[PDB]
Amino acid sequence: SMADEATRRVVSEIPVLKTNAGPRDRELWVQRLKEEYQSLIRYVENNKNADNDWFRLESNKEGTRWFGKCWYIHDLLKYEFDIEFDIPITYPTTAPEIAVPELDGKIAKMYRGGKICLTDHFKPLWARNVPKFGLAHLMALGLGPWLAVEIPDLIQKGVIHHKEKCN
Repeated sequence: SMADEATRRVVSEIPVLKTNAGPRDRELWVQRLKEEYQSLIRYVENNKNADNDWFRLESNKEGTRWFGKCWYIHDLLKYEFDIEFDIPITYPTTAPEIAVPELDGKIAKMYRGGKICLTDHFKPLWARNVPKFGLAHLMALGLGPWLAVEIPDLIQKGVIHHKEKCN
């Protein structure tokens, strides 16, 4: 299927996660966080080697609240947006809800608080793969493709400003 090959191409060099543990699961959550951070840092290294280093993430010490930035390049202009999410108690079955709060009110494919609305195919894809997908997969399969639709539309409408010009 086209959907399966599209997912395969996006995820193939992202480390797979193993531990089926959420934020209240103590030593098992510590283990899941080691997996999450190793998957994220490999995805960032892969992105840098593809001239597509497009986000940073950090967490609180408990790994239950995540925050950082994403970047989007369009017509030689770079846009930067703050991102955040909490880890659901039923993670990794339940995918976190990434928010881009500065864009709240500007995007139809968004809920209150700037929580992005992914197409209806995302949740079933996540559900099919539990507990193998983690935060790197959420970024690569979820936020990344959403930015590639919604940011060009805001630029076309003329209602966001770039952070810097490209080189």
